[PDB]
Amino acid sequence: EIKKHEEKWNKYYGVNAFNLPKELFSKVDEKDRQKYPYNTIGNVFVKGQTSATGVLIGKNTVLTNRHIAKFANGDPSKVSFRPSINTDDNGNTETPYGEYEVKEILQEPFGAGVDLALIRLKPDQNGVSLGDKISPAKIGTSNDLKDGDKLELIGYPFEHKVNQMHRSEIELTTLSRGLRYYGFTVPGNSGSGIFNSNGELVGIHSSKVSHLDREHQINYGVGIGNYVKRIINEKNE
Repeated sequence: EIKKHEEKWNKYYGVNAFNLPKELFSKVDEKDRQKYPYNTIGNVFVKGQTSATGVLIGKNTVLTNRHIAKFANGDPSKVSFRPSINTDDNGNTETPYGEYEVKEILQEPFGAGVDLALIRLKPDQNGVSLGDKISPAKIGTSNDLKDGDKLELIGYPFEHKVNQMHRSEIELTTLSRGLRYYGFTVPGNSGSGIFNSNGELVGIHSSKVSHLDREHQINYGVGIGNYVKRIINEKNE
């Protein structure tokens, strides 16, 4: 089953990412970016440090990874959130909702071993919160997910294309030890929203981790389980 896993992993990584089939990995087009849930997805930008993903989950609250937030060193001035940013192939960058400053970083409110962080945004210069312009993501649960389930991962695969929202179909596997799945991702996908067919946020992509043996790997995310949901409800704003 290492050979089974190698074959399956190799469907996403055995070819160059531009040659992946569109059902596994595709750019979100302009029309789709304006619709839910794509419009909840933004670029978490720590200038000079990292460029990754976050999900708008509250009126002023973005959910991302702890490992992304940590690049800011507890300094909100170092982090911006660029919802639905798009840089085209010819260098034109659009930020239809503007760029949002960060008022507070909650680096590890779920625990240091849970790779999630909350970024609290300032309103815009007119006092408009991002969540007034965009309905935050509907928060679901990971409790009903099962091995083999198909989900959509949405985020900013920086290392593939800069500031271009993409969707990746993921396939859950071996959930006994967290949210694990096959799918194409790059480091910039850290913080990508994982959505079910009903558009509910059920997880956040984190990173790749060892799988089956020490020489193989799989994608890992943080599911919106009972604990994560409790903290979100406590801290969201």
